[PDB]
Amino acid sequence: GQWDRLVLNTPSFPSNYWDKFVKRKVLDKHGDIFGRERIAELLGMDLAS
Amino acid sequence: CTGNQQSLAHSRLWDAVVGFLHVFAHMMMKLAQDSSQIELLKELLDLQKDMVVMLLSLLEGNVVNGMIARQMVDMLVESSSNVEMILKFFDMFLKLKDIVGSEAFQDYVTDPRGLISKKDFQKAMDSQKQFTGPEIQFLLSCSEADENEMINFEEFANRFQEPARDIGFNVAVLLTNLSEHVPHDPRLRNFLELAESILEYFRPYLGRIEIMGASRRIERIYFEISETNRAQWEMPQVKESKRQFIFDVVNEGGEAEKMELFVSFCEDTIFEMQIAAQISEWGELEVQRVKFLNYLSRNFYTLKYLALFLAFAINFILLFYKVSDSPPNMVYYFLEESTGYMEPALWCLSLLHTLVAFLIIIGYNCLKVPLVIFKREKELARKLEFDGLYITEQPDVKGQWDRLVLNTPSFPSNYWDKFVKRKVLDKHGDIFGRERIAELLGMDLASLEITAHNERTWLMSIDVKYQIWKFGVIFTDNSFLYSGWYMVMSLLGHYNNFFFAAHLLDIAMGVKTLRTILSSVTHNGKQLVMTVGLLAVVVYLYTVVAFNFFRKFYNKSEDEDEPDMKCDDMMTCYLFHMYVGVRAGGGIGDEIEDPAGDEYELYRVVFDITFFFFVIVILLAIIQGLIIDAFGELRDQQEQVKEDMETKCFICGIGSDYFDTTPHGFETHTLEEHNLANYMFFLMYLINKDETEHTGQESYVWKMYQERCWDFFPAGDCFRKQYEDQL
Amino acid sequence: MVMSLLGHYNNFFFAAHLLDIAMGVKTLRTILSSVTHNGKQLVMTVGLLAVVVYLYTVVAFNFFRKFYNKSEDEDEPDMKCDDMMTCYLFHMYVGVRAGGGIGDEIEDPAGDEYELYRVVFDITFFFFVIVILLAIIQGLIIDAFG
Amino acid sequence: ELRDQQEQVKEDMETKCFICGIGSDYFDTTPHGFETHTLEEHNLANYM
Ligand SMILES: CNC(=O)c1cc(C#N)cc(C)c1NC(=O)c1cc(Cn2nnc(C(F)(F)F)n2)nn1-c1ncccc1Cl
Ligand SMILES: CNC(=O)c1cc(C#N)cc(C)c1NC(=O)c1cc(Cn2nnc(C(F)(F)F)n2)nn1-c1ncccc1Cl
Ligand SMILES: Nc1ncnc2c1ncn2[C@@H]1O[C@H](COP(=O)(O)OP(=O)(O)OP(=O)(O)O)[C@@H](O)[C@H]1O
Ligand SMILES: Nc1ncnc2c1ncn2[C@@H]1O[C@H](COP(=O)(O)OP(=O)(O)OP(=O)(O)O)[C@@H](O)[C@H]1O
Ligand SMILES: Cn1c(=O)c2c(ncn2C)n(C)c1=O
Ligand SMILES: [Ca+2]
Ligand SMILES: [Zn+2]
Ligand SMILES: [Zn+2]
Repeated sequence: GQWDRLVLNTPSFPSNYWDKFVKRKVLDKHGDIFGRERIAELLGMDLAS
Repeated sequence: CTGNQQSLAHSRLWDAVVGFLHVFAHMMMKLAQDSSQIELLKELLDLQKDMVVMLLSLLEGNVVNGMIARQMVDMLVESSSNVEMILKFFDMFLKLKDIVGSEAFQDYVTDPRGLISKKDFQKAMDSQKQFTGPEIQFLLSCSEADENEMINFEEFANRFQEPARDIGFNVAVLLTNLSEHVPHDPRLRNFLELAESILEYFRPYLGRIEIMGASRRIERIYFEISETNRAQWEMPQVKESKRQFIFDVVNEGGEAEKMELFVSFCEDTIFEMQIAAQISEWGELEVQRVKFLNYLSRNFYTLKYLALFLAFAINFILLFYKVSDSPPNMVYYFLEESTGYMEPALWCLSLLHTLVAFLIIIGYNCLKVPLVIFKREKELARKLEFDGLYITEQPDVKGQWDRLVLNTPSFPSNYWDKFVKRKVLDKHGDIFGRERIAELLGMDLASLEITAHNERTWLMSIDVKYQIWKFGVIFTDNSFLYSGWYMVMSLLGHYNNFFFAAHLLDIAMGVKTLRTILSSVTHNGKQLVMTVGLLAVVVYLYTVVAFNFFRKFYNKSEDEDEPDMKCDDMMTCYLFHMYVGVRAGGGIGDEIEDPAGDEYELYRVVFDITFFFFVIVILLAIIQGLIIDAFGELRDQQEQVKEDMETKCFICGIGSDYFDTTPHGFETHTLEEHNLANYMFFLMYLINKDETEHTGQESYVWKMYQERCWDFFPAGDCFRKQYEDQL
Repeated sequence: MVMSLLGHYNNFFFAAHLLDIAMGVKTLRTILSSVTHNGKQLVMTVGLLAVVVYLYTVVAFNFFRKFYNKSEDEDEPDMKCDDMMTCYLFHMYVGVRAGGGIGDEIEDPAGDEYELYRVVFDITFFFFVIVILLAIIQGLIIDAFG
Repeated sequence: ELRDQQEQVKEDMETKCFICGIGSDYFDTTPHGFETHTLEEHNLANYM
């Protein structure tokens, strides 16, 4: 897990996977319990707004 | 008793309860709006705690689908709109503590005093999307204004939590009892999701259990588990006893004592949890002695690594002694290639290990001795005052040495029962002379001291024979004897520094596999001593054939005159044969002479080849065989246990089969229904009540425990059968 | 790949590319996996087997030392139990490997001096190191394979 | 093997009736069931 922290902010993280919307999945699922500006900075979603 | 529970099921008692349900949902939500109203509201919660326990005791002796259960649920839905208002009050005042624990609102306050602003904390609850619009003004009205900038979220969290603690657990019991009792009620399915937060805050503190009493029916029994009972259960010093207790019960213990050992193990755990709670963090003196023994016991398992790494360190340095004819008779000096203070380093390392071994010997005497002495004294007291060990029959070296404890006044003084003297006296003082058995027990003022309690520094005290008896029984513990050998050789290590080489063997005595090899050498080696006894007889019958006949052959004549003989004195030749015979690979022939001189040759050649086959290729293999196979079995028994515990209930008598015809069936049967741990916990609850608060089953299991009959354990079912179908 | 390029430094390092034979053909991999899997539980046996030879090498250093000698000829009297760091070694170079335990590589306890004790020192070596321990080890491997 | 046959017997006699044809199963669904079946009902000694 500790080595895989560096992949949470590349834009081509799921790029060798069939699902590409897993960023919006956990954002729209957990963006209300925490600050959705924080978890977007955890994921690096550019132009999230 | 059904005859009351039928009459209560036919009055207007529900219509009494419905009126109590309507006054409860409205009194709180009015009384929650002041600080000067809180004295009254604690009384109200304790009232409805006592109301729902009447509902629970009404719902005992309950069948899975019975009309008492069905009259319970529609009365809850005839009283819907208020019972969610009490449910939402529990639901809102529980997430309030979990929300305020988040840092998003500690960032929303900028006051260093902590006095969070009201509208600031209003938008804080508006930021999270779990509460509602009317909730925050209900919470703002619940808050103190204090110039509209101070709600003090810390005290506001726990103010309405501790008085609401037991009742919020208790209402979750009744909801989860009925939902587990009757299936297919969507109103209950509406209820359970409406009260989800009070379930998960009160699922870890809850415990379930299933006993079978009251004319062949198993039923779910429920209870409270404290934070304190679960805190000192998940300790490794408790857990190490549990892993051993798993082993020696399912391996060599039969199905009969497996409950009797279990409650003994359960009785074993309460003592050591008590003694771990005892040590939990001129005049004077007491303070120093207490603080010292606490720190020593606290280390113990961490202290022992220091002893081992010191024995490695001194021994590695000690692997440099050299002998010379002339000192720089013969002297044993040290090499010291670098660090010419390396001999002073060894000298310091020796002291430190002997003190550390002393600090282990003393710490063992406050995390062992009370457990083994309690275990003997309880076993003796129960097995006496029940079977009559020392009054009806007579003995065993465990019994013969324990005769000296029958007359100390502080015999049960490291046990919870202290009235076991009056127990067996009032039970057996009529069959024999009660003046005699009192003299057997030494009850001073047996005619006088009983009625006085009715109507109304030499080692600190002055103890004697009970300490001598304690010192004998602790000296008899195999693990104390080992640690005493380790201490003994440490001080003997100051006579000659090389004796610290014996402290190296501790490596074999701890690390599992190693202990398995030595236990293999010992266990089957008791049956092996007859093989090496037979192997002596063999070499011996060989050493006579030679003494008599072939002797000219057996000779080590170095040169002419020098003709060392071997088969002249037998006492030697048997020896010779055992010094070169058994060890040579080529049996014996190798160490003698070619049967060139036909004289007997054929016979001589038969004498060797027979040696071979027998001693070197057969016997000397059987021996290896024994050891290897012993090791193998050892490894196999360890295996077994594992499988077994992963293929049976350990509480009821059904494997992972009936409980397997369903997704993660077994687990659910273990982690919720039958958790050996549960059957334990249950007991400290039982133990810590008052006997006047025990329910029906709670007094029923207690009074069967207090005479040690064990028929309340299920042994054949688990609702999955008694009710199998209907569910 | 690494050893292939290292094979251009000295052509003999292509001898290490032969071991690929063991790494593919089922049975072979089973033997090496047996040496590795139970061999994690085995390192404590050879850790125990070190402690054994070591407790033997002190009994000698102190007492029987006159016996341990390889004096080729008169003056030439190579000694073995003078410097311990060596004798533990000696014992591990001829002791564990000789079939006849240790006695084979020293001298007859002719001089009764301690003899009985000397004879007990060897026969105990035998049983322990050569006939018990050195078999347990084999045992581990064989059973793992099994 | 020798050592294993000696084992066997033991188990067997501690897992069957030796008189009727039922192991410690039907006679196991009850506290100390087997024993009672042996020491009172089916005691080889009795049949003697
Ligand atoms: C023998 N048992 C004993 O209780 C014992 C009694 C006395 C006395 N008086 C003194 C010591 C040193 C004891 N020994 C251990 O206490 C012990 C030994 C090992 C195995 N050993 N082999 N290899 C390895 C290692 F090198 F890898 F560390 N360790 N573990 N172990 C261990 N267990 C739990 C906690 C801490 C330890 Cl240190
Ligand atoms: C080790 N595993 C590897 O993947 C491997 C990795 C690298 C790299 N970089 C290089 C090589 C050569 C590798 N080796 C094999 O690839 C291989 C070895 C064997 C067993 N070996 N033993 N005896 C026999 C024989 F002599 F009878 F042929 N073969 N089979 N085998 C095999 N398997 C499937 C397809 C083809 C083969 Cl050649
Ligand atoms: N009533 C039971 N039925 C079946 N198996 C059980 C039962 N109780 C305990 N076990 C088994 O024994 C274990 C319980 O304690 P154990 O120490 O053996 O392992 P663990 O609980 O899973 O891990 P740990 O206790 O170290 O966190 C379970 O993992 C489970 O495999
Ligand atoms: N009908 C039976 N069913 C099951 N087991 C039996 C039966 N009869 C005898 N046994 C077993 O064999 C034993 C009977 O005699 P055995 O000599 O083998 O041991 P023991 O009777 O318990 O001890 P001892 O006879 O020496 O006092 C019982 O212990 C019991 O284990
Ligand atoms: C007070 N007390 C008991 O009452 C008890 C017990 N074990 C069983 N019981 C009943 N222990 C350890 C105990 O301390
Ligand atoms: Ca009562
Ligand atoms: Zn079960
Ligand atoms: Zn039968």
